[PDB]
Amino acid sequence: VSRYVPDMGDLIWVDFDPTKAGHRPAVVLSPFMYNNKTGMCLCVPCTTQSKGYPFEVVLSGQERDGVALADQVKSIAWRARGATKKGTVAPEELQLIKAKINVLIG
Amino acid sequence: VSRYVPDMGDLIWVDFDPGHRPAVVLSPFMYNNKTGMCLCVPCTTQSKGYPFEVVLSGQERDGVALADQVKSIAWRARGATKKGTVAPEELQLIKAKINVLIGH
Repeated sequence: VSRYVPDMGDLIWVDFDPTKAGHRPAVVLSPFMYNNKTGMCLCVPCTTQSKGYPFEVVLSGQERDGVALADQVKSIAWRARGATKKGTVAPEELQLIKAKINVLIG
Repeated sequence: VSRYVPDMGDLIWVDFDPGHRPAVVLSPFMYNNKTGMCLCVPCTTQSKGYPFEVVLSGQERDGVALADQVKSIAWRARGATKKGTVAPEELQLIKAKINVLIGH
């Protein structure tokens, strides 16, 4: 058996805290090579409701949407937090998340 | 009295749980001020040769920023204080290494 290792663009389900909620969707930004070597990935958390916040990026589903919070970049231990794969975002969704991060940090 | 609010390039001392550590601020004052959050990368005193290290050179002591370990933190809630400021070239190298990881 080989462990699922997140690649860039994956939408994962990952525990964001042992003390409660114990999971949330996140969009992985870093590439497989890095994620596999380090056991870490850069990702942004997702929520279900959009508030019109400027750094929101809509994750568009067949019947229902989600929202990635592009300013809330997190470096996390995806292996230690039991990341599993929920799906994959569109190329343009990943691109927009990165473009918004770029607006914020030099 | 008014609170210190981090600007881009600031080296801050901030509680990292569960506690305090230095971090380099990457996001602009306006964002940090409006949100109470900032994007930063943690620092350590000892370089280990990790590929995403960026050496920070100071008057007395040195250390490294871990450029891959970008994180969004509640700086105001974690009691951030100012330790100093990184050189433009140091900030640029940190951003360059992030872009290698998370660039288009």
